Amino acid sequence: HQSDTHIFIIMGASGDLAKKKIYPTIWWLFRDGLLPENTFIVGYARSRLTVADIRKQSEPFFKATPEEKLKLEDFFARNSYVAGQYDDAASYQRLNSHMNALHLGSQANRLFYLALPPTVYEAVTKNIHESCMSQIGWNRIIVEKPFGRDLQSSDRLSNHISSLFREDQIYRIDHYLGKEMVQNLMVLRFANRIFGPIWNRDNIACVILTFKEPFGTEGRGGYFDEFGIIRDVMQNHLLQMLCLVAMEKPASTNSDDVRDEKVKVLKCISEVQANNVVLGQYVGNPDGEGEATKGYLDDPTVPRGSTTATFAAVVLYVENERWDGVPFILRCGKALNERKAEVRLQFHDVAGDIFHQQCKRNELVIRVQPNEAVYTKMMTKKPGMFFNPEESELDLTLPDAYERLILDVFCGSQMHFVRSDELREAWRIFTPLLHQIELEKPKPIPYIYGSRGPTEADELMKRVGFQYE
Amino acid sequence: HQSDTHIFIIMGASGDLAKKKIYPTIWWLFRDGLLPENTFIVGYARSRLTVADIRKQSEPFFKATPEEKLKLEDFFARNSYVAGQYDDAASYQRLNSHMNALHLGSQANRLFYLALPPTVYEAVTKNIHESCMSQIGWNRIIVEKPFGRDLQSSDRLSNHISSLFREDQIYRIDHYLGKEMVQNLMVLRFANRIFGPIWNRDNIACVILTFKEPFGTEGRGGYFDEFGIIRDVMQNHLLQMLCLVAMEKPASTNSDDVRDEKVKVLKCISEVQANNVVLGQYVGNPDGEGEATKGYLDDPTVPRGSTTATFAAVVLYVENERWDGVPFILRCGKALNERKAEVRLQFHDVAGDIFHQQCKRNELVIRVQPNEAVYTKMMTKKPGMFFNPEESELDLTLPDAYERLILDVFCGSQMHFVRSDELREAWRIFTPLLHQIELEKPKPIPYIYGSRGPTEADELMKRVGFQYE
Repeated sequence: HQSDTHIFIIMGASGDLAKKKIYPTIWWLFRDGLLPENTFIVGYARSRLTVADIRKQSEPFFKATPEEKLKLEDFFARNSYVAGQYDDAASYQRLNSHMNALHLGSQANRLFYLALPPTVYEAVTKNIHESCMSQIGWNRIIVEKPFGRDLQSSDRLSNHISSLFREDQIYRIDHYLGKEMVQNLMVLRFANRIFGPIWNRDNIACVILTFKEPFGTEGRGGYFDEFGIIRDVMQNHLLQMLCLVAMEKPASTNSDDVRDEKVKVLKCISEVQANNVVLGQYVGNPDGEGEATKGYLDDPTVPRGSTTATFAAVVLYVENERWDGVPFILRCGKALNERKAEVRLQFHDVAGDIFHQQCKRNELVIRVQPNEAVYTKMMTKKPGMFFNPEESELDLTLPDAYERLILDVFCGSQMHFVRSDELREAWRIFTPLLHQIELEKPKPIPYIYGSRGPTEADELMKRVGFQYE
Repeated sequence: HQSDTHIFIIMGASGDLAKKKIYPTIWWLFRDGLLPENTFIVGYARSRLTVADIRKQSEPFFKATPEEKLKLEDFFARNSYVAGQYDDAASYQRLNSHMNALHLGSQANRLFYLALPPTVYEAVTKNIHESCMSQIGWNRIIVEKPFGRDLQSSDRLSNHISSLFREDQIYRIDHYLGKEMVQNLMVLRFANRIFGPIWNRDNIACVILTFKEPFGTEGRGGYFDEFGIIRDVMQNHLLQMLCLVAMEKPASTNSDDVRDEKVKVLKCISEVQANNVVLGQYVGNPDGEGEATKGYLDDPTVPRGSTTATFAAVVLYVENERWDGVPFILRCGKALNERKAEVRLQFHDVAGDIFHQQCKRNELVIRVQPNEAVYTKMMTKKPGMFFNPEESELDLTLPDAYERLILDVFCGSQMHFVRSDELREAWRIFTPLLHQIELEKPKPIPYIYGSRGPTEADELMKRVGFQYE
């Protein structure tokens, strides 16, 4: 994918999401030439702007340097902007004409990016499929989360998008996915007989899937209330972790095979009520800071009396022979004590204790971020004149995660993007939970800003059987 | 064992073995005070000497400094010497009287050290049992290798020693044993479900037990001939490695249980034929600088036309449910390429190769010496944009081995010393082969001083199933 021209159409160029994360990401990719050499960027938005205005409002987040001002002005040499509405065939045809009025725009692999408001996904995708299809190269679409709110809405959206594009063209992206050691966990799991056969019900006691954040929801508090942590990260990213941990032997490790194993695991998950769900929400930190002094409900853009949770702890199980009866854990949140993303595989104790109850349950952490590291906290003898062992952390282990994911979109690798049927089954899993949520509006348990999360989650892992040192 | 007085009776104080290795070892242990505070040394030999003569003849090897000259003279302040023959009750009673004429010599735990020549073991042990027994404290002895030559001689000698002392008062020592990395193998085997359940026939492909020595037998070539590498290191040290690796369901880590499981494993191995044997012997190096210019047969003290081997590779296959049908490899020798003592636990390949045959058989090396270190050469993905793994050496990891074994003899820990019945069964499984050896005088295959050993050993590893990459 380094020869044929590509177009990275950023719908919503004036959008805050674009200007804050997408344009700086493609700048990072373009200063180092990770995108293909003949890469075009064609923004699009309602507001009538220009390339100079884009420069003026986006340079500070690009944070370029006088050393590579030349590379910067080459980066804007590939840029362009188109003005139009989101539901009008006239402006859509104008966008198509502008795209075709480039270096083989029709031949260019139009890699659409939907950074536009969530309320229009249906209409924008319908217009894109009707008018903005190039019949030469692949036309992938990047749909940003979330993909509906409950089972019925998600099914309708998925069926519409399936009737428009095929799954080879739909790319459901997840920003938080590391893709660096979510990829290394696969190698560790498959290329070992040390971890291979003990990847079953008898040996691995449980799996803890954690994704914490150090910052709250300052400013953009009006986007999280309608959605909730479950639909934001818990149902997409934590299920991605759970599926890539619980998947059976793919036997060909391709994207389709791994997603099919994900579908098999998910189809092997029974219904989940509130009995395996815990919710939590944060409030003002008494030891305040520049942004910690105000809680979630202190954000003026958040509607008063909103029961949207920012912490979700759920336990899943897989009803197949390899994973029969063995538990899995999902934990996440925002504004927690410290940024982290780990997958702790706690193994069973060896049947028959001989070190006088000193045997600690062997672990295997995959700390996706920050300071990426994989380590097995196995236990070995301490040097000296003794015999007793000590639990020791044994380390076993570069574009950023988001630009790596965009590069994977360019390459065509759909390993880490949820499938239509995978999403359908995933929503089927939590349909009772989501219906209860939208019916009764459950009240999450308050927790302190920058804490470790509600104690009910740790109690949930304890009920599962997870052992905390 | 820091209050009651101890005596380290070095029979053969004028002996070369004593003056070269035992007295410097107890000096190393005494400058740091690892012997009990009220420890005594009472040598003994045919030739008449004195403490000053011992000082003059043994000072240079202590490699001490004038700063610790005070500690050295304190170390010789507790030394002693008794003159007498090895087979005379009169001199034995003189020795006993000298012992009783000390600071509670009768109460002292006489820790005898049979460093005296092998040809007299029967008579010396009989006299020691008859006369030199203190009836107050424990009276252990350290019996040095080899423990007989064939099945019948070994059985007679072991039965006599059993009739004299119980198995609590016998220590079949093995200098080469590390006592540290062997000690960590036990922990790595027991305190993990990472290695525990896969410690069976289906997962561990084979085990390689290796022990090499860069220096030959210059000068002392008249000692190795009558014994052979099998009876020197293979049948003691390499079988100790095999028992520690293979023993089933050890139970309490105590000496009794570990040695019982050693007995069970050795009862679960059948007779060794000539078909599982490789022998080798070394010759001089044209390119060598020091001793390498002369080979084993170049030693004037070696009888001409001697077929004693210095390299022996024999594989065992323990026949019980946990280890049914597995290869266990023994490799050893002298004058090899470089010092080493490793246990390479090569596991099976995962059934179903999905990384396009990039999967290398997972290993686990336990380097006993030099530079003790455990590293699992497991395979993980190297950082990059490709979904490919790399075989990476992942490290897992203080007197020396002889000091720690002497301390073990002082403490009473008999986990590292071969048992009477264990020795009987090892000689029973080597009986047909050893009788054929003594009958036909097999000719070992020549190999180069300082090489890696005869190629037939690697052929043996390949035949049993060991994979070399």
